[PDB]
Amino acid sequence: GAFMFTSESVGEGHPDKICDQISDAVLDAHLKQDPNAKVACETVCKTGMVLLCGEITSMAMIDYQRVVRDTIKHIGYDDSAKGFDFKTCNVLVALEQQSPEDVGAGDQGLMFGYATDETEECMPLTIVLAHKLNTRMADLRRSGVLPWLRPDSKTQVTVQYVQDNGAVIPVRVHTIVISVQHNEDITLEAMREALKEQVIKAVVPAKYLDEDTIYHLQPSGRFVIGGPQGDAGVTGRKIIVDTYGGWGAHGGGAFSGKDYTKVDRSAAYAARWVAKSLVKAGLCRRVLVQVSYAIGVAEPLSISIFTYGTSKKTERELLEVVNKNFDLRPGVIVRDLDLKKPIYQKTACYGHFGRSEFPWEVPKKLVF
Amino acid sequence: GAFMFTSESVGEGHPDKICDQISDAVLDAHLKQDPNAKVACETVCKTGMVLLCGEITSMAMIDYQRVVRDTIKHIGYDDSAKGFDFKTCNVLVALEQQSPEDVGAGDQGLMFGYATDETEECMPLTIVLAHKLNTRMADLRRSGVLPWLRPDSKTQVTVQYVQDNGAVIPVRVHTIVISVQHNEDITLEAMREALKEQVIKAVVPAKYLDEDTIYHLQPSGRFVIGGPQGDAGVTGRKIIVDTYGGWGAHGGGAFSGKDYTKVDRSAAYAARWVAKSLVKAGLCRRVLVQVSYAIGVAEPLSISIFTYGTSKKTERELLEVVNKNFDLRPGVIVRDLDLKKPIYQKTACYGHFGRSEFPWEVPKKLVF
Amino acid sequence: GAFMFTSESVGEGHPDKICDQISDAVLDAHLKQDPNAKVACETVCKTGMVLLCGEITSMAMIDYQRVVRDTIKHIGYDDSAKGFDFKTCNVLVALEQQSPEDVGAGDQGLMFGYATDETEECMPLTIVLAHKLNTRMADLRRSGVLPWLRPDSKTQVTVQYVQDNGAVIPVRVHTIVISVQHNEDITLEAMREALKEQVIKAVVPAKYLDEDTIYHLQPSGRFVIGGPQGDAGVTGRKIIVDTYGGWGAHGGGAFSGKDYTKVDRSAAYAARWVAKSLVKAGLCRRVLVQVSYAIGVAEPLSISIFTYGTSKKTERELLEVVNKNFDLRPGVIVRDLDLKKPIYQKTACYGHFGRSEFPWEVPKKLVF
Amino acid sequence: GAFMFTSESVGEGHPDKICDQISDAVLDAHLKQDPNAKVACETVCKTGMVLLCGEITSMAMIDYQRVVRDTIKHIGYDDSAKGFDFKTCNVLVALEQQSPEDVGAGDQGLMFGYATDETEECMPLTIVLAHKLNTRMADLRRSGVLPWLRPDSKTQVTVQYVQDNGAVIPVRVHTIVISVQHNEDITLEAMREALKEQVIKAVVPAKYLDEDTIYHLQPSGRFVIGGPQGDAGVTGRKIIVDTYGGWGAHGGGAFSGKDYTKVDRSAAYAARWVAKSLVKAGLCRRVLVQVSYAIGVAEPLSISIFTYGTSKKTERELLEVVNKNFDLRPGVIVRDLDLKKPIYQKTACYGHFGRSEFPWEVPKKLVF
Ligand SMILES: Nc1ncnc2c1ncn2[C@@H]1O[C@H](COP(=O)(O)OP(=O)(O)OP(=O)(O)O)[C@@H](O)[C@H]1O
Ligand SMILES: Nc1ncnc2c1ncn2[C@@H]1O[C@H](COP(=O)(O)OP(=O)(O)OP(=O)(O)O)[C@@H](O)[C@H]1O
Ligand code: MET
Ligand code: MET
Ligand SMILES: [K+]
Ligand SMILES: [K+]
Ligand SMILES: [K+]
Ligand SMILES: [K+]
Ligand SMILES: [Mg+2]
Ligand SMILES: [Mg+2]
Ligand SMILES: [Mg+2]
Ligand SMILES: [Mg+2]
Ligand SMILES: [Mg+2]
Ligand SMILES: [Mg+2]
Repeated sequence: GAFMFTSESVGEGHPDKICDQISDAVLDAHLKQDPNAKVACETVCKTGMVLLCGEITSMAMIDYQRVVRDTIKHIGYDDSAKGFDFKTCNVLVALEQQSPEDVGAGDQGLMFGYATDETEECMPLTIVLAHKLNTRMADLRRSGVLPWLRPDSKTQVTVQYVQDNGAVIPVRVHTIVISVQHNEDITLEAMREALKEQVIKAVVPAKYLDEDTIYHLQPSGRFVIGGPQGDAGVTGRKIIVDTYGGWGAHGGGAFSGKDYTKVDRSAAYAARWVAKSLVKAGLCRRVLVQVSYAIGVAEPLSISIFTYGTSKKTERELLEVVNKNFDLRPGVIVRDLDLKKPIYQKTACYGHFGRSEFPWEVPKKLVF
Repeated sequence: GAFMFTSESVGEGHPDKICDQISDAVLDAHLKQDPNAKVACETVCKTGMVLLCGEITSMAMIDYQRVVRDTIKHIGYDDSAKGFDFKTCNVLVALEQQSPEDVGAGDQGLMFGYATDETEECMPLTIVLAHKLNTRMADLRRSGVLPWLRPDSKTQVTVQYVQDNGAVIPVRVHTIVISVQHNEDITLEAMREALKEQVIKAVVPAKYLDEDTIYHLQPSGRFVIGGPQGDAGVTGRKIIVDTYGGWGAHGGGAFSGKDYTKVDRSAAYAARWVAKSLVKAGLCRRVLVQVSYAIGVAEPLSISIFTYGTSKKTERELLEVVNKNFDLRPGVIVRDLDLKKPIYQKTACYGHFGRSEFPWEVPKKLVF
Repeated sequence: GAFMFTSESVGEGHPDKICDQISDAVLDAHLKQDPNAKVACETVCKTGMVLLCGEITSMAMIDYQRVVRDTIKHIGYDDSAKGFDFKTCNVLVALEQQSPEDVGAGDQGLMFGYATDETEECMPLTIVLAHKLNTRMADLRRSGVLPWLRPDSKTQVTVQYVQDNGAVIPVRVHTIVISVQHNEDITLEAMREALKEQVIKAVVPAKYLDEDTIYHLQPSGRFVIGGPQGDAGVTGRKIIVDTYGGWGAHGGGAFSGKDYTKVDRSAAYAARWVAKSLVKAGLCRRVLVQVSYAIGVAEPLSISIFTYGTSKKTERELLEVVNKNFDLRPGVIVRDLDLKKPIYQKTACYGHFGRSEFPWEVPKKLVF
Repeated sequence: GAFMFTSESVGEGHPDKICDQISDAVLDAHLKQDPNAKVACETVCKTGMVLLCGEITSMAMIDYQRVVRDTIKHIGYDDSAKGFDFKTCNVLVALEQQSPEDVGAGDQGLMFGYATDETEECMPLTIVLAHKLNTRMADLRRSGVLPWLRPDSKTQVTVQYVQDNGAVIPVRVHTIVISVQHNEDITLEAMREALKEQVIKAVVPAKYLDEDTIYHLQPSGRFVIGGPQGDAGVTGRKIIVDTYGGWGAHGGGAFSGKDYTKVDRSAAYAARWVAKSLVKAGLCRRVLVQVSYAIGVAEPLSISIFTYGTSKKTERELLEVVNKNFDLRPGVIVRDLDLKKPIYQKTACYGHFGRSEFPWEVPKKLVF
């Protein structure tokens, strides 16, 4: 039942993603000394100018200059011409820091969860490839293979699909668009060649690459001193690339900069968890689990499972499977998923869902 | 086939929405003197401090201090204690301004469109009510009826649904959460009373209000000097409340601050247009139209119509209906929808979809 | 030998003076936990926006948000309309903080010292009155006597003089100009009356007030919401009001924000010390002691005493008196004057010279 | 009657001087299109971040981005590593601009004027050399002779003097300290050599250079990426280097950023004018003319001439000479000195007094 889809992703150098990382870096820096630290911060950046804002109630001694500059360094901004230098950029800290199981969900909410068997990650091929494409570029950048490669990049992958008496089966990569920052001493012809052979063909399964597959490598020509500027960088502005690439559903809640007590993050992770567990357990080929919460109440206020006719069990058979295998209460979520651990920075880029190294990405057994 | 859903919305005073409005205000200010003005700007705010960033190629003389301060005034920030005063706030303008039908879509893209017959607006009841709830508060604020009401507010509406051999029929409002800024001389008991009788019951259809409907009015107590700080307001960070409240699909593209030449805005409007037209023409009760574009190409690169079994015509009968009634090329979109007109500021709050006063909200005939 | 002179001073609310205080407040906050803390910081402010910049090598835990906001509170900025509220203003900290007798003067330098017997403070009458005028207003403000009085103020005092076979004898106050911020509920007539009776006549010696003395109280009319804005506030920009009101000599070195290791502060204090000691010891009625240093060298590189023919001893009689009573080496200065003590904030306003509560203002014995 | 003196100066790259220039650049940009433009602005900078503040009532169309960036370019900040790049730095404009002979002096004031015959410029040798030292470095920088030389520099000159039955005769240059920013590819040994032979010895008269003269060239080692940060540059913070290097007297008034209607600038210029005219006319070898003004009154409120016994005429013979040759009223000053002309930027660096190219530096005839 043919249709096509497109998804995107951005590198660690993207203005918005730098803020997402810095914000989560500050979250990590607190969890390491106080796992109960209340973090609520965000970052704004604009050409060698980083503004750290936020309200964080914690009891740990942190050098914000150090955590911000170290994060910028990690990203690859050490030289001037790159559009950012951790040693010279302005780090204005306007941060306010205080000191002092059946909890109860804060703020009325509605979190979504999604999973599909089109890839081993249980994530849309389009977004998976989009992320992996950026990931590979960072590898070649940090390894030395492609020393002209710079931190800021953007990726878009559009794949042609076809339904199947249930749902979504990828057929081939229709077109790929990739833009990456770079050094001056490297020709546009050499860049486009390396992007096709060393990055695209080194991550995209042969089955999907075609003789007609369209490539748009460095479409706008050069992107040298571009760097993280883009008029300004902000936290929580890359909401769709952090999730399913426009495939599931999204209420609008941002992750980065918020601790484990905010249902926007925790519950979203939990919903992904059960979604991935369901398909992994063969109970369905594609699911959209919807978990609702009521302010004050701990136990979820109605969870809905949305298979697209890919399950044999039948919604409200699968719900009991979830109700017998999962305890989606806020407090239990953080305990079961180990959400007091400082893994948030690595979650701030290349997507929150998909990578198996995260607790919520490890499928639960599911006793049926 | 019961399930519940929740959606939210924010008032004109919300930090993020202030930036969305200011950014669009600058867009309007340019279109009035140069309908071909290229606008690409964004705003950042934090307690009496507004930063205007952006690259705009236009040929019009604009007083940015005036357009920013006037917008803050319109919102209702004229006094000190409110958290913003257009006469005293810092307006730092870092804006860069230059001077000099079958066009061709910029940037590979994938826009979504959605519409449902559960309301006359052809929008989800949950988000419609959420918007109207905030709208009413602004009315009572500007009329004088509720003079304690201040600009910043947040609304959440969760409605219980039930499918119907096709899709989505609202049953009742399960719970409503509303928070609004306010003056000091007004008791929490009087506020909660006015919110229930004068705002909620004055906008929510009797059919949906219940004896069990849960109300959470000013849950966190007092919201006095809670003016636009919310730890830095930003443009394009309220992506879901500007669209369908998490009901359709969203690629992640922001509207505010971008002119009519960016497919992220125009094409999204166009997709909503055809979606609304389809249901209005009786061709379906709920649609998710998906329009894809290819960088360089003008004519859309595959449009998909997604009814949920609510149409009798059958997808790929409805597609020809769309292909015979619509010309979704970028240039034609702006011409047909009159996208060179300065209506963007009023679009920057209370949702981009739903209100009939916008071109894309006027259903096309559809000759079948 | 008649001539006239004018001097000025500003209140604790003056934008520049707020920065001078905040900068010294941060210096005090470090000395209390590490008397060897290396402080080099400055502040910038602009309508509810404070920027703390600087490089300080210390080993003490300081809450910059607390030291900045507490300083703004002390000044009297607690309400909105005053142009500053310590609870709501933006405190952007871009501060960089590290951790780890015959020393030797840093930076080639030339410090000046001045003293005259026209007042018990051994300071020019014009500047003394200018300072005391602002001091009194702060008292009436903090006591409650004049509750309409606000933090920001400016004072100018012009006195008619006459030489005397040696130098400078004040005759009468020619004119007085005073401007002070204020609350709305207070008439311009009542303000000008209180300024003349309760502040001017309560500080200016009867001998100097005349029937012709000109008064300019609140010349520019109102100064309500003025507050610390004045387009921006800066540290080290009120160099002359911090010293002798334009009577001695000034190389241009700023005090506030610099620790005791900078000869600009320490040596300037030392030079004032010897100047005051000389006149107090009857060795002269007016002196301008000039102390020069050489980078690397500890012992002063030539000290010059400049009496205006008011001494009977004779320059190079008085120099030996200084060389036998004083050891102006940097390290000795800080030890003798107790410059590791946190008294710098109170030094940041109303003048560095004149007030006896400071070590350098206590005359040394002088054995001749 | 031996004594020594020291003075300093800074290059066009010094943070404070950049702001002084930018502020005056904005003043020039207005005078060219509206000679009656009311300008009152100031600048703040910090590592690729320039903030333009101010209130200017004018009727001219100015591109502040252009005037700020052009000024930074002129200074020599075009590359990244230099600590500033006019093409990439953040120019935040928070400027507010409106549109619409016997005048009368604004604000009670007291301006000083000074002149000495120790040099042809009628300025202290110490400050003259200090300025010329920086000037020469800019020449070698812009010519190409010393291509490693960068914009930011600081100079200090200490000369040994001796009185002479009247006053001040320079004997020799005791020591010279000069620090200048530089490129990486240049040894500290080569820099110090070029500073002594090509800059110092090319500007300092043979008569003053000695075999004992002490040189401190690049004392602190390397000054590479030391571009304009210096922990925030500011306008009006280099008050003494803009005048007499600590030789005359200074009330504290800043020049840069203020138009010709502010007595702080105009009257100060006028006072220098008469001082220079007096010595040039042989009426004295050293003068300190003091001109006082009264708010509202046009005609100066008492002018005092202070010779140090170097005049044969006798104070109150010279006063009539001034009263018969000069009309120091504000309005007349601007007319006679042509103060509506855009020459203020070149006045913003290397000193306001001394250079003959300025109106106030052209001695008036003086008919006696
Ligand atoms: N000077 C400008 N002219 C036109 N568009 C601009 C300009 N500056 C920024 N933009 C923006 O870029 C968006 C569309 O194109 P594009 O996606 O190529 O930008 P980017 O710089 O690549 O952004 P990102 O990393 O999110 O893609 C628009 O929404 C528009 O606001
Ligand atoms: N809008 C403006 N028009 C004219 N002058 C201004 C304006 N804004 C600020 N000023 C400044 O004030 C100076 C002269 O007058 P005045 O001393 O009354 O200012 P203030 O606001 O009182 O300053 P301070 O506290 O140092 O006196 C000038 O140098 C000028 O730069
Ligand atoms: C040649 S423009 C490329 C810039 C890139 N879109 C960015 O993220 O800023
Ligand atoms: C009526 S204007 C007075 C303001 C005052 N000069 C200040 O310091 O800002
Ligand atoms: K945007
Ligand atoms: K968002
Ligand atoms: K100034
Ligand atoms: K100064
Ligand atoms: Mg980008
Ligand atoms: Mg591009
Ligand atoms: Mg994007
Ligand atoms: Mg002031
Ligand atoms: Mg005034
Ligand atoms: Mg002043």
